[PDB]
Amino acid sequence: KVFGRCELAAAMKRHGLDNYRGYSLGNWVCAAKFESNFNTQATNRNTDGSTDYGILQINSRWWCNDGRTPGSRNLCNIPCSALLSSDITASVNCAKKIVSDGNGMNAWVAWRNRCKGTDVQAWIRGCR
Ligand SMILES: [Cl-]
Ligand code: NA
Repeated sequence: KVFGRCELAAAMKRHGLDNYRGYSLGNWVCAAKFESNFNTQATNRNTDGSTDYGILQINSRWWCNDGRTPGSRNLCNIPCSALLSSDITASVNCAKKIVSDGNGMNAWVAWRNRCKGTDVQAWIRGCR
């Protein structure tokens, strides 16, 4: 599923992401823009052999099990494939755990380099 900008904002808000760990909805929509271009089916392999999965590109190195990342953990206790569903519930639940892990949204390198400190409210501008 390729979400619309305000469609995804509304889905994140309904799953309790807005203001979560103090990160406004625009921060989450911006992160998803640059991680997945709003595509729930996005996957990208990392140089170390782990893979990032879904709307928020959650890494198999720590958070989901894809069965092919040696030495990884599954701290969200989910198959990585469940992070590719059109329903974003699993991705939100796991992102809440990631963003609580200590470094906030800096866990998302694309958030740090492309959203952090910018006018993230623009990402939810015009959304109902
Ligand atoms: Cl923080
Ligand atoms: Na893993």
